[PDB]
Amino acid sequence: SWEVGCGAPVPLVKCDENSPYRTITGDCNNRRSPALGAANRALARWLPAEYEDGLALPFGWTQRKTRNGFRVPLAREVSNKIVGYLDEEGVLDQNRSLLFMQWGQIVDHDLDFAPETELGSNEHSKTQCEEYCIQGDNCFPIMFPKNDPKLKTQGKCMPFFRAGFVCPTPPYQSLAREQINAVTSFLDASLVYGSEPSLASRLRNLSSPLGLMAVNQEAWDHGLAYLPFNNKKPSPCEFINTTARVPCFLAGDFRASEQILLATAHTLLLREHNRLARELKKLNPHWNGEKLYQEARKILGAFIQIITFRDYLPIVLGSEMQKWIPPYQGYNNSVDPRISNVFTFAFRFGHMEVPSTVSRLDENYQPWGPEAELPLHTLFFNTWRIIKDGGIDPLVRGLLAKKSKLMNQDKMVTSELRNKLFQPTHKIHGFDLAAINLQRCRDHGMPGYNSWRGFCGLSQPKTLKGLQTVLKNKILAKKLMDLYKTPDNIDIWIGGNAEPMVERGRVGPLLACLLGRQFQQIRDGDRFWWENPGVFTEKQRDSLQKVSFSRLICDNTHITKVPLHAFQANNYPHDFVDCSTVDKLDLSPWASREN
Ligand code: HEM
Ligand SMILES: *[C@@H]1O[C@H](CO)[C@@H](O[C@@H]2O[C@H](CO)[C@@H](O)[C@H](O)[C@H]2NC(C)=O)[C@H](O)[C@H]1NC(C)=O
Ligand SMILES: *[C@@H]1O[C@H](CO)[C@@H](O)[C@H](O)[C@H]1NC(C)=O
Ligand SMILES: *[C@@H]1O[C@H](CO)[C@@H](O)[C@H](O)[C@H]1NC(C)=O
Ligand SMILES: *[C@@H]1O[C@H](CO)[C@@H](O)[C@H](O)[C@H]1NC(C)=O
Ligand SMILES: [Ca+2]
Repeated sequence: SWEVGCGAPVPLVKCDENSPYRTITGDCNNRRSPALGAANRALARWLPAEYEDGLALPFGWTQRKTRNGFRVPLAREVSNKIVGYLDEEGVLDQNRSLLFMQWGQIVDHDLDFAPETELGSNEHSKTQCEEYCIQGDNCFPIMFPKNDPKLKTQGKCMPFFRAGFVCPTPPYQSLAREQINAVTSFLDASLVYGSEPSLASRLRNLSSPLGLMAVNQEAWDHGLAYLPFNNKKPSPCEFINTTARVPCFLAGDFRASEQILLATAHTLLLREHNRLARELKKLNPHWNGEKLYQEARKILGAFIQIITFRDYLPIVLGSEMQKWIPPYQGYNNSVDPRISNVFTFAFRFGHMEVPSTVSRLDENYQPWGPEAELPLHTLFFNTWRIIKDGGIDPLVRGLLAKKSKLMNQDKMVTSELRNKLFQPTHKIHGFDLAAINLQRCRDHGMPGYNSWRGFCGLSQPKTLKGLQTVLKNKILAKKLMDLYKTPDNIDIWIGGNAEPMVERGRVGPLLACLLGRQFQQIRDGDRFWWENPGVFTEKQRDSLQKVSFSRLICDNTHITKVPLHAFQANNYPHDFVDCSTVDKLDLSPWASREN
């Protein structure tokens, strides 16, 4: 066994039993073991961590040491050989809107974050890793293979630092290293409100007693709000353009400004919250600040649950959706709602769905201006193209009228992310999201592909012919084999994503199984699930049953023409209808008859 509960960083676990609202930290959801699904605790291990030394080291740390008799391939070599492609033609998913990709990143953020090791204060370590590419302690550089273009213009490696782990920040033994999930495992709208009280309050507007979320005072969007700027220096949003000097936004989740479209979706959320607190004020004028905030927060987290589970998940899982997420049967206190470590990798499937460009569209959904279509890499940490360039309404149109990239066996990840990714405190648009993912798998001591195949009640190929038959691809199988030398060594991220898509779905069997379980666990282990009897009133539930993303757009943007089904591909003007004919969220069921 292990020390039953290592817990030096998490002390305070005091719970109010009457409380009708979720805590910001996730704590007190589970009564028998409150810390389940709470921010700042270890990610769950569905299977024992697999580490080079069986403690904290990652495979590929010691050159001599092999995994199952073979050396594991360099993350970047796998990337170049398998992940990359040149031709962006015929790569768009015909039946998925770009919103599909976007919602997947939103939901993912709400659920898990495993941030890097924070051990360098007035230290050159972030630069000693980057400048001289020397692996040590938390620094775990992604080295370039022999034939690599980036070797010629960038250096010997790409900087990479290991993720944070519970108890000691830098040293520990002998139990296996466990990474931290810095957000709440629950689909609770954390990304809008925060997972810490320190952040939660800063995000709030406590000046007025209207329970509104703090907005921007330096800029507006045709009378509509923008999230507040985060005034911390240095900002990468200012670094990308030093002339525009527009900093990153401040949201409930740290990563909000990574790409313009996510920041965009973050802006749509804050608005719907403020819009909700204003309607509650009008029907319940006796309700105070905190109460207006909490009830609005309660409704938004319910909205994210319905969209994700009713509209989003069935089109990710497709045929495999009932097999894993059968109709709700109520809260089950024995269900672990913690995000597992492997899900933070299973969910990365979304990377394949990211297209190489983003567009801006006018009322007739036509190119908005001369540069309307821009390359994705010019949008990493770019908040200025929203403030100084037309607001969100044009971007929210792109999201409805354009397509997500379709995952493709010979075209998995676009170069915008493969070669051109920007990372804070590193200057260049010259990083690789694919290499990073694979590096992270090893950093998190991930079990190989077959361990996971076995875990899901699926076959475990040991030959080239076996792998060919599972992937339904000769050449993909051969490249993987030549690199890994065995399936048993294939990193889960590239292994799960290499499998053909399930019928009516956008992922393979292995991912549909992993994604499948996790989502059902976060629905069943949630005491505050919107459908759990007693959370909302019988009537409130009938009002919430009508929410839509279309409605979220109409309610919080000046667009008046939207599809009925926001995630499927939709063309203008045919697939578009007026906002007038769209179900509204009636808030009458929230009337507080106190007298
Ligand atoms: C830029 C990036 C994106 C869009 C242009 C993007 C998009 C997605 C989608 C669509 C996802 C799911 C449907 C998704 C999931 C997860 N991501 Fe990814 N993402 C961009 C960039 C990054 C970067 C950089 C990281 C950090 C990777 C690391 O190991 O350091 C990243 C991570 C993740 C992630 C793991 C979250 C966690 O638990 O830490 C997903 C589950 N994304 N992204
Ligand atoms: C930096 O941001 C500035 C300011 O928004 C961008 O400047 C503008 O872009 C074009 C000119 O090419 C004009 O439409 C705007 O009027 C410009 N504004 C100003 C103040 O010059 C500039 O293009 C951005 N630069 C980079 C490298 O991203
Ligand atoms: C598109 O997806 C929807 C589900 O989101 C489905 O009902 C429809 O049949 C699909 N269209 C095609 C051509 O497969
Ligand atoms: C707080 O709310 C008041 C009243 O609506 C508003 O005037 C003020 O601008 C808000 N402050 C912030 C920082 O959002
Ligand atoms: C509750 O979870 C337990 C443990 O996973 C499971 O055995 C049981 O079937 C669940 N209860 C219901 C009503 O589904
Ligand atoms: Ca959460």
